[PDB]
Amino acid sequence: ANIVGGIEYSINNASLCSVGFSVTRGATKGFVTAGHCGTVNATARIGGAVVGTFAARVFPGNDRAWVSLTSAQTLLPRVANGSSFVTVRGSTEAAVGAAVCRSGRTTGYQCGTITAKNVTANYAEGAVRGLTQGNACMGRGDSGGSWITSAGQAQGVMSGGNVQSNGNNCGIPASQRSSLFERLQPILSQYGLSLVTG
Ligand SMILES: *[B]([O])([O])[C]([N]C(=O)[C]1[C][C][C]N1C(=O)[C]([C])[N]C(=O)OC([C])([C])[C])[C]([C])[C]
Repeated sequence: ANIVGGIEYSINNASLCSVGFSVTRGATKGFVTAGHCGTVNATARIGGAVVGTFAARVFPGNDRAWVSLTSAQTLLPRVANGSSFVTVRGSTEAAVGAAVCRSGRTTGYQCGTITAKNVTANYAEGAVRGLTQGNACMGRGDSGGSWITSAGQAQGVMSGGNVQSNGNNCGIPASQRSSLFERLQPILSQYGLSLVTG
């Protein structure tokens, strides 16, 4: 499969999440995603085929994971934006007030701005701390997907937020959305990964 930020993948033939970013760990290919999407060794499938397994994750506390892929996967430095693509150029962290977009299998590519950093989400499973908050909308299924600036600086992966009864926060004003992402920097250093760029 071609690995691109934002696309759908399933875990153990049950849950759906979105790919965050293609990365490598020495000769191993992989992608970063949300830790709540799977447990270590869960099987990831893309378009019905097995592409790899969860190699490590932390959730709750943090919300991060990486999936190691088979050699036959093609890693690409890109995030989906409809039929088009945003090129991944690096991981400079943007500041509060910067504009950012996110991509995932449920609401597609949505943009907004970063409104706060170091937020704690109190999930049923336990608190997740240190998340960055943006106001781009999102929905169930977007978890694990990419958060990137138009300039190509990868920011983090979708963790969670205030979904409404219709499964997303797109029907409420940006001023009322809380869409939280796990910062990418700590995930790359915690697992020794390098981002694929173009
Ligand atoms: B994702 O799996 O596609 C999904 N994320 C998701 O449901 C996460 C994982 C644990 C719970 N959670 C939430 O967003 C919870 C539902 N939201 C929540 O607690 O909002 C607060 C504002 C109260 C933190 C998808 C990204 C929505």
